[PDB]
Amino acid sequence: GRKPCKLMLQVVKILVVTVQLILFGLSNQLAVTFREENTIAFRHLFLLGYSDGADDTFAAYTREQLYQAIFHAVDQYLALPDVSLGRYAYVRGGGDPWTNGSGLALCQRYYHRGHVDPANDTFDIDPMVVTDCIQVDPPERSSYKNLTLKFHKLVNVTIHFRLKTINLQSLINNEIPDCYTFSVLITFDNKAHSGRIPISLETQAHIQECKHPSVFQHSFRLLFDVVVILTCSLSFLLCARSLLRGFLLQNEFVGFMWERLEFVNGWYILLVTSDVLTISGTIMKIGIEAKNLASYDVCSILLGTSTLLVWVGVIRYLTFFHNYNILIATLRVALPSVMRFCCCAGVIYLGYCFCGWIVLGPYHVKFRSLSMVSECLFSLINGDDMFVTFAAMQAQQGRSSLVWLFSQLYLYSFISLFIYMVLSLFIALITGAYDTIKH
Amino acid sequence: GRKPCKLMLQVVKILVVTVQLILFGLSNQLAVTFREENTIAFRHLFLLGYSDGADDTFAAYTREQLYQAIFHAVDQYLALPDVSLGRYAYVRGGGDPWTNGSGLALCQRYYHRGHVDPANDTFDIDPMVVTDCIQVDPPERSSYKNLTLKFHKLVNVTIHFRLKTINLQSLINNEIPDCYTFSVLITFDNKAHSGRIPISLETQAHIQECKHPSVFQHSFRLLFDVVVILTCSLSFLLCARSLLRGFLLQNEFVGFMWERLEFVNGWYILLVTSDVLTISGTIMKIGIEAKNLASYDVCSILLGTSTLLVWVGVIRYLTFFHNYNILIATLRVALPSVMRFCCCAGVIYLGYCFCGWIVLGPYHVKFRSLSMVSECLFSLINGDDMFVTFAAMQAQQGRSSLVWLFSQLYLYSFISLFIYMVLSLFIALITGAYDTIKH
Amino acid sequence: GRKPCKLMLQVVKILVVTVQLILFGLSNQLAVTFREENTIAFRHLFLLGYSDGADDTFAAYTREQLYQAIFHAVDQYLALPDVSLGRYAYVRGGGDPWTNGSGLALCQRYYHRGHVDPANDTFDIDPMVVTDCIQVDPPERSSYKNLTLKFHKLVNVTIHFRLKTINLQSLINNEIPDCYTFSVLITFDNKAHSGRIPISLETQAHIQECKHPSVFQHSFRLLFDVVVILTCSLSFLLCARSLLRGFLLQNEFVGFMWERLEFVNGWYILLVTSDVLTISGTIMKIGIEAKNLASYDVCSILLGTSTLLVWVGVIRYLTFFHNYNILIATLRVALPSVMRFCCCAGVIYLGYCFCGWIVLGPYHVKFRSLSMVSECLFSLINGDDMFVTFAAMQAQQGRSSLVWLFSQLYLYSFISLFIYMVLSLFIALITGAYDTIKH
Amino acid sequence: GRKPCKLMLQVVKILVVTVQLILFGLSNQLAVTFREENTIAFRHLFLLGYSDGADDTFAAYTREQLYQAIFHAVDQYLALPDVSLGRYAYVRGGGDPWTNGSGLALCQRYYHRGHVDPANDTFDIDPMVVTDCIQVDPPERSSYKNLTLKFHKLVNVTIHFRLKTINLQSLINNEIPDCYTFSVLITFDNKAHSGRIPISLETQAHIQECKHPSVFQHSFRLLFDVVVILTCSLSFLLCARSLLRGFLLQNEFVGFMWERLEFVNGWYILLVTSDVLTISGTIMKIGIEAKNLASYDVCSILLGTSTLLVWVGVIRYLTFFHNYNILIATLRVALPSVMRFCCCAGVIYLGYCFCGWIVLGPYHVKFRSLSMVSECLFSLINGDDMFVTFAAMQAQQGRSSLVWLFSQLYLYSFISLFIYMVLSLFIALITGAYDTIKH
Repeated sequence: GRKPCKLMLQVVKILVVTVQLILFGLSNQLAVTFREENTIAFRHLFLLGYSDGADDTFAAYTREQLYQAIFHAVDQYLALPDVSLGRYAYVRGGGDPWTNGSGLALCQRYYHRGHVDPANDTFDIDPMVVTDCIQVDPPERSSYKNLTLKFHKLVNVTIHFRLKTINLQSLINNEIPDCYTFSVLITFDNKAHSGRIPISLETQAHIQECKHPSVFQHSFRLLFDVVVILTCSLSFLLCARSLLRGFLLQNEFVGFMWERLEFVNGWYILLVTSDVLTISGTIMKIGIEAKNLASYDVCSILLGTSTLLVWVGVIRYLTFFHNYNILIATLRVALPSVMRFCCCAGVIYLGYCFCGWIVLGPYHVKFRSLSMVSECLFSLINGDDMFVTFAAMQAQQGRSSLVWLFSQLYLYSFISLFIYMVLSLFIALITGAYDTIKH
Repeated sequence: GRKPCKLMLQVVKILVVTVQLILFGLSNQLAVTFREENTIAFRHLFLLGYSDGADDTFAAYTREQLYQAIFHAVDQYLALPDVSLGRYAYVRGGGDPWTNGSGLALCQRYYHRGHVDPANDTFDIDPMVVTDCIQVDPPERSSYKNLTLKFHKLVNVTIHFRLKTINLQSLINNEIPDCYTFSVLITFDNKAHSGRIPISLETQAHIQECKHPSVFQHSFRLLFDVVVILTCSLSFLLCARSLLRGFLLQNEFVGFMWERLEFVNGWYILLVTSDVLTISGTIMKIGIEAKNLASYDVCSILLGTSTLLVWVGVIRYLTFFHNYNILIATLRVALPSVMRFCCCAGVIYLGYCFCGWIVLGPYHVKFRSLSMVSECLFSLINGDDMFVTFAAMQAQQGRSSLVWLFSQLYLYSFISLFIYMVLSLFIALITGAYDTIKH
Repeated sequence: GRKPCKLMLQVVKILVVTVQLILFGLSNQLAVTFREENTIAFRHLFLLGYSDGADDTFAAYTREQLYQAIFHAVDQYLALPDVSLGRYAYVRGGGDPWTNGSGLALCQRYYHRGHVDPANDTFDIDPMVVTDCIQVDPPERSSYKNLTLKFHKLVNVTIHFRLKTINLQSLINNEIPDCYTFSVLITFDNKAHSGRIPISLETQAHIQECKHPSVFQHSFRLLFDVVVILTCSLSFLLCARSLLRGFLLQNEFVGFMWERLEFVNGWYILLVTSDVLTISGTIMKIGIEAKNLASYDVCSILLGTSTLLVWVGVIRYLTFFHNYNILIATLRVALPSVMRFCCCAGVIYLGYCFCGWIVLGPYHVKFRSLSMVSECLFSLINGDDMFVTFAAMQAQQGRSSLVWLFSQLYLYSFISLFIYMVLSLFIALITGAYDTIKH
Repeated sequence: GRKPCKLMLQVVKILVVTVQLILFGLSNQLAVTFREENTIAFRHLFLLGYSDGADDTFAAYTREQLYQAIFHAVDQYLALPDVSLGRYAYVRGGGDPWTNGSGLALCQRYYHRGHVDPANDTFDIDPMVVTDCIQVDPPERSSYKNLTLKFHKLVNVTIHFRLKTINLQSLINNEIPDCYTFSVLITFDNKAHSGRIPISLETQAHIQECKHPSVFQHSFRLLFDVVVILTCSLSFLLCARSLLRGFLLQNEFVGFMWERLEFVNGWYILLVTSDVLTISGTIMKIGIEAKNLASYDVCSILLGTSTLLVWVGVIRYLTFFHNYNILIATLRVALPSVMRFCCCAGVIYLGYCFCGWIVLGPYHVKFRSLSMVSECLFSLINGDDMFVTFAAMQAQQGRSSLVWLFSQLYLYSFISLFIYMVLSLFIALITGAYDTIKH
């Protein structure tokens, strides 16, 4: 008979998961833009002599510079309601860093016993972090200027305070304004004891609801999420039933025999995985929007992976035809040899990664970590960022000519061996499968 | 018999459309250079503390900074005839922003009822933009300093004024100088209420003729445009006649039968489209040069598309030969399979675009919008801007290691799957067509 | 018999031309480094508020700024022997810009009759450049401060002076120090009348010999040049004799018949061209080193082209073998089809270049000129600088969404059509020739 | 019989060499980070008006600037214990630059007899460097301000001093803190006599042990190194025995005959080389960690090359199979033709390198040296950094249009000839070997 009803379900599933992902992405982009702009404004307000683009190189180098930076941060905290453009409120902290009735916590962190005398080549140190904090309470509209840093024993200096604001961007998109609480941490890190103390500002936003959100004249999203859950549960149920029928037929055919073992439809397995991921992501999204969960990364990862998986199934629909079927069977045929060559080239690639790390870590910016070395080599294989690597090595040709020559040999050998042979063999293998399927 | 007369016409057509496009492009480049330099000078004159390259990051962060920026803009407007190098004239506005007899309009835009009290987690807002403007009239050779911004309710602040200048570059190329009117808008945008207010300056130029343009000792372009119109109308007429003959023969052959359906020459269809586009663009160009139409984008698009289409027809001329014919028939044969594989790879590409957007929007500069994600993935497929993507993800490895691992898996899977398989299959398909045509 | 004597000659020829090119390149690099450092020092000395990297954006925007820049340049010229680190001497000019007994010439250039009144939309201009110059003579160890610029009629302002120095770098490489004369031009260009006046400094060095160059204890190069000339003249003579024998045999074989027409050895033609280029370049080099000719570009081009041509002949030596011969005959076979496809793809490429120029000139930095458009498209075809193009177009998505959509369609169509089809067909054609030669 | 014991040994060898390389790399990265941060802090402390990123363009241009830079460096040296954040100790030098009891050495270096009079075009110079030094001793908590530079005869000015510090980062990783001695050299180089004097700061660190390193409560690395040495000596012994057996069988089979000559296993040769490299690197590492050898480059190169070689042997393990064996035999077959084509393309590549150097050295940043030209051409071949080259040439189109046209022809010819033909032939050759192995 005729029954395309099951095929109909999965297209509506693709449609609804795509719309849900688009809506969630738009909302999340708005919230992330708000957070990022608030953080940039915080850096410009609280970091003395800060300019855009100077984030990793922003550091202090003199005792006077460090004192001025700390004092400027505290004074700008005290003058925020007068100078700021953002309508921020104090919190009168009651947590761990802040005592009962203080907004800002200025804390040193230094060794308990530290005596460094480089001139006698002697020292005695007891590694144990002693923390002394000064508490500052904001006026509603004193001794932090007497701070002594103990530079020889210093490990880091941190400033902790929180700010409450109302997100007014949500007036657009017809959302109810959200109550944000930004936890701001300014770190003066001296863990390297190298004379250079980096200064960074990091924020953590805690979104909550507002007690009295009355907005003049102001469930579709929740009902759409419920609809997505329903459609994905129906898809899960039908795929599970189909797998049960498949296993029943597998036992019935095995009872006659008296990759051949498997007789399961992988498309249904992929559909089941996508349905489970979508249901989990939708529940997580309902929670996040209800403001009882923040957890933004996991939900986004689940929803994106599910959307990708459901968009893979259009290949399953295309296999029902013939020319598309042969075009996909060519890749299916070519895959095993591609993996077998991947192993043989991956052992060489790993050896080159280790050698490049161990040799060019001290002298090359792109070779500092193993993951960075892997990314650099992968981009080199595909023809990207080659002259920058060569010029970075060339900028140190006068010093360690041995290292420069080794870098030349290393880079030339790697690029030649991989680009001119490995990729050519990949192309050769896949053309072979194309010919096999046309024969 | 011998009659290459029709073939002769299209080569002269290609020649004339190419010359016309070159002339129009030269003139438009001159005008665009003038506009751009005027806008850059305006930014340097009116934006306080502005430097080249700081266009997207240029913003205010304190109330004093905003006040100084606004006051500096107004004062530089008032001192323009004394300080400027560009011989600008005032307009004494009479439009919508400006009252009868005012040159500069300084306007706030804020909510009618706005009360934000983040410290009680309460607020009441009536979303409706109230606009109060201060009018400034230029001396011919007062209370704008009393402006209060209402920062909590503020949405944006804008400055509107117009400037009249004479384009003296047209003395070169033997053109009569043009009368330019630049409408200048300086926007202080606080729509995000994030404490950071971007400052931008945009200009809109209205070109008109000058009442008494007497230039010492001072129709070729118009006559050349007329000639182009004539040649393209002749080409249109001959192509239409040829299509009529083709349809007549199609009916005559159909009356004997008693992709087979189509018997039309696609080259003639392309020629007809190019002729129509050229005639429309030439009329639009005559208007633009007569100064009764500005509309620069549409005319340029029409002329460029027509020029590209007429340059395609040289392929038609090359098909008349044999080796060129087989080289073009190879591509003709390879096209259908290329489109069929394009669909199968495009579904995966769309799924990866959606997943990349939804996951890496919050953390990656190149993944903010769907079009940007598509461009990033397309450049990744072709081997461009790979290490920058990897390093942008690496700059956030310490925070959200789950997101970093997902980004690694996502990027590696995408690049491997597309570069190593999809492009290889494209090459394999086109080599197959080459072999088929040589057999 | 055995006679490899002629083959021996060309290897010594390759050796000597390579050594000569290396020596000339080293000397020219030294001289160019000296000139460039002198020019950079001149910019830092004479351009007010100049910083490294601000060369194209360095401009004046106010009348006070222009006055200060001009006055600072003149004062720094007057204080050069006191402030400079470079031991420069004055010239007391006697040329065209400078009157008899003046070192610095400050010259305006403005229209003879210029009246611009933008506010009445009227003007009368007589295009004719009137030049008034102020002459400044340097003290040996007055009214330039009264300069009035006539800003409305101004076209450009230029400062001309010359400086004499002694090149002491040539003490290294055991050369006799050279007497340099730098002609310095500082241009304040107002040809666009846009309110922005670019400021640039250009130098032209005239190298001469020093009258009394006595250096303590201080012909190989000249003799080596003579040797190169001798070897290239012998090679020319033998190649000409071989061509004469070839033509004699061509007539003798034609007298029996009673690409077949040509029976000449192309390697000998290439050798003759290389010999002529080397002799011309060597004479030019002897002149340049004798200091009677500067003309550095022509000699370098001749020598480099000759060196490349002589390094091509190693292919001729490799053809004498068999496997190298088949590897070169594969390319020889593949060339004609490669050119025939080049024409078919070049017509499309030209059409796309014209369309891209005409549409994206006003809005894209990389599309301003036709040559720039061609370079951009060529780099796009090979997989370079794609995301930068896409992001440059994206930075203007809010304005002219029609232009943004057209740019998206244009870029995607071009990249797909060329990268996925044209390059694939190139690879397909060359694999075909490989197969033909192996069969 | 069954004896996989020898095969077992090499996997444990790969494991131990990989772990040893990882540990050594981590330690070396920590030490290099400490050195780099100390050097950056030194530049910020001692270079007047120094900013991050201005390393190659940092230079002096006036006599007052040079005096201020030198005096600021000396004064910052004198005020270091008061202003610095790094707990540095003086050394009271007793070496060659420093007299007995001086910490800082300020030394000019100028010609013995130097008279440059550019205005008479005469000069007399005796090239011989005279050095006069001023010794400064640090107070323990005078006439350097009277320094005269002799600018006309000046060659360079250098400042020498040393600083002792204690590395406290080693408290992490449970290492005993190290005693560092940084030798700091500040060079004011006037070797070009061009009016621009570059200023650079270089450091050389001498690591030693600390006399009394008492750290509260504080051999695995040494024992692991010993274990690696033992395993690599066993591997060397077995490989040598196997080679002895191979040679014995070679003589026994040669005594019957009465690439055929060689009958040796190349894998064993590679293993022997890797074992020797690992033993040498491990002894060198033991020395370096014992602090009696610094020599960091040689040990890292040896260890990295050995690790790469041992990771190649997994290919040997994969050859024991069949599909991996054919995938590796395809590359083995394709290699000879790849080398033969490499020679033919390398002669052209060398000719293009020479021509590009000789012509575009004066005008292109990427063409200054032969190695830089080679890297630029290699990156161009692989599709990287093409538009930057084209734009660098375009930035000088107005001057030397002949050079611009030559650069256009050169770049287009090179890119077309190599990318469109050489790489296509490489792909064609390797596909041929794939077909041969499948047949």
